Amino acid sequence: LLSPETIEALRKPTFDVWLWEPNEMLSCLEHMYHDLGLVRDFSINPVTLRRWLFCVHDNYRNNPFHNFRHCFCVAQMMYSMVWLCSLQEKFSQTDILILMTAAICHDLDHPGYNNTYQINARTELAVRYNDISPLENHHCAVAFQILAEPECNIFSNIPPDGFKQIRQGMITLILATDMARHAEIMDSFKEKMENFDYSNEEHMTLLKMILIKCCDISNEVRPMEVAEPWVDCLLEEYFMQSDREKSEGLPVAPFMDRDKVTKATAQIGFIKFVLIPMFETVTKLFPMVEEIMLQPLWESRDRYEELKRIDDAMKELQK
Amino acid sequence: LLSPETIEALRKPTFDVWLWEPNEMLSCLEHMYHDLGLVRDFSINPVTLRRWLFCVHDNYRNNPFHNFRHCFCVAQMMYSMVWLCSLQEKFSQTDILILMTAAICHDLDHPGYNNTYQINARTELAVRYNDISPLENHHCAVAFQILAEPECNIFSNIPPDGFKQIRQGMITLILATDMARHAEIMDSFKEKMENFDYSNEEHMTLLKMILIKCCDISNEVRPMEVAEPWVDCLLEEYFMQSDREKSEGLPVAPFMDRDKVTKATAQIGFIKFVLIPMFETVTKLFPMVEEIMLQPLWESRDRYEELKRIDDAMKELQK
Ligand SMILES: C[C@H](Cc1nc(=O)c2cnn(-c3ccccc3Cl)c2[nH]1)C(F)(F)F
Ligand SMILES: C[C@H](Cc1nc(=O)c2cnn(-c3ccccc3Cl)c2[nH]1)C(F)(F)F
Ligand SMILES: [Mg+2]
Ligand SMILES: [Mg+2]
Ligand SMILES: [Zn+2]
Ligand SMILES: [Zn+2]
Repeated sequence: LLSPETIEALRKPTFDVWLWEPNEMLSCLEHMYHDLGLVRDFSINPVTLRRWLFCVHDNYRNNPFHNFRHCFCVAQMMYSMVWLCSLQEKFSQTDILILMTAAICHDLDHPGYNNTYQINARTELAVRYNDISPLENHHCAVAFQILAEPECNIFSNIPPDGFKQIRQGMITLILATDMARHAEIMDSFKEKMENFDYSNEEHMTLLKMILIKCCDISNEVRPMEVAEPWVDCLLEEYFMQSDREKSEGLPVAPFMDRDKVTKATAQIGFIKFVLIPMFETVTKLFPMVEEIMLQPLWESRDRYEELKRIDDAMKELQK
Repeated sequence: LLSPETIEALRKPTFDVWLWEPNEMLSCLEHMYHDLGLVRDFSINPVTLRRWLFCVHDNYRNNPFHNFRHCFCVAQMMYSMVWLCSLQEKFSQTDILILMTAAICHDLDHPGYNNTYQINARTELAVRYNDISPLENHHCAVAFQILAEPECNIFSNIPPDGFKQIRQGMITLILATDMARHAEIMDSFKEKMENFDYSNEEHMTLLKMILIKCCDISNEVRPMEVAEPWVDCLLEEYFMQSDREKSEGLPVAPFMDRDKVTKATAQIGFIKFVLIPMFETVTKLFPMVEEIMLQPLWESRDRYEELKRIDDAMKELQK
């Protein structure tokens, strides 16, 4: 069960995603669907809802970073944004359903090695998706194979036309998570910002791509205590890759290279050239987002810069 | 064993594809690869190249239209164009290898039901490819599945950098055969066309995309009875899809409805609004195309228009 305290904190981006076990996370995800009025407006069989969440969980891999806790993390942040930015006043329920469901399924069956590995290693994935966002494509397919089994199909009671609309929206959002397209997408969105139109369908599609992108890389928005472990879990996975990459001939990226990257320098670059700019333009649309999320981001940047001095200082010694 | 008479008619769009058998065509294909000096300039092992073309032939299905012969026509037409338009003076042997390989592989393992059926019926392909060019994506995938085996890999003797550029090219061409992108591709082309530039890598990519598109739907460019049978084979496959759709209760395209489609009306629109316009544009770059390909297309159009009059009169005589 969840205490009214937990259920209360579940709305803030300060929620401690580490305090829980799969079962307790499944319950929170479940709470979110009810509380958002999704179970209600889509006639989601409450039993199916919980069975779906179990099948989703079952399909996430036990990786150091790209795992079910990450999934929950992204979904929970998305949930926070819905209340923080009062999204239910700008988005239809079908839009919210898409944001939430896409967030929960965006990394289904992730293997721990990104697209670059897949393509360079000429993997069965990279071959099947002709080197086009192979991971993202795969997550999305698994997401719909799951929804294909009537028992997990939380969309049973939605008419075919509504299903089509929801499916197309989820695919757009999940593929939009591939960071390779980060600049392209930010340009498109900033271009629409010059005069945003909440009634312009294309304007909203980009805003939704931006929102799920925000949640998927929002770790640094959370409290320093909650955020740090994630950076280490990602680098574990990244090293796991660059290890296998160098011992296979396949090239390696600087940010995944032991001899080149450091938690601090990395996060200073990520926070300044990715996270703060992105959340900056989003603030022009949502002012409350500046205090609640752009603040910890600045703080986080500042802190990793102070940690950079000490890191460099220790480096001098081991030389 | 091709005679010298054959090796000569094989460079023209008047070649009768309906004569030869799988065995013989496989020879013509093999010939084309040597004749174009792809073996030479790339170091293709003449034995591997012969196995590969067999690996390929096996992977095509026994469909009335989308079968190994269609494959043959597309590559044979592509071959005719390399000679007619002297493409070896404009394109590198790399691009020529891409164009020919792409043409041969473009419909690998086609099931006989188009993307609309896949999408509407929510097939594995549709689910797997997220409704995005599911058939074409699958073809290009089965293509590289074959080049994956060490025994069919006709690219084995190519540096890493080389294989990359080839693969990307092939993915681009095969994915460009999806008619759903016709208007989009024709536009990008007609644009670059306002000031073509055989130097501009993007100008050339669009030309290669337009070249394979021409070859994929170029049946009407051939002689009246080499062409006519093809229209029949396509409808046999189409009616095969609509019968199954009606049965399964899925929507039916008009041009696949026995009570609506007539060869006459069909080929009139297709020739006037799809074929002729595309070749006219290509003729701006290669004037010699007008006499060898536009000519038969204009005759095809007129013939079909005359054929529709007959059909109107004939039917009026019955009501
Ligand atoms: C090199 C990474 C930088 C980085 N910082 C994050 O906070 C963060 C959040 N998500 N991702 C991420 C994860 C997977 C793929 C792409 C990204 Cl972007 C991140 N990557 C790190 F130093 F290890 F942190
Ligand atoms: C309804 C079709 C129209 C048509 N005419 C062709 O000559 C032609 C050549 N290729 N394709 C074709 C085949 C498969 C998919 C798309 C196209 Cl475009 C054709 N489609 C037919 F009148 F029945 F023929
Ligand atoms: Mg991902
Ligand atoms: Mg095709
Ligand atoms: Zn993710
Ligand atoms: Zn074809």
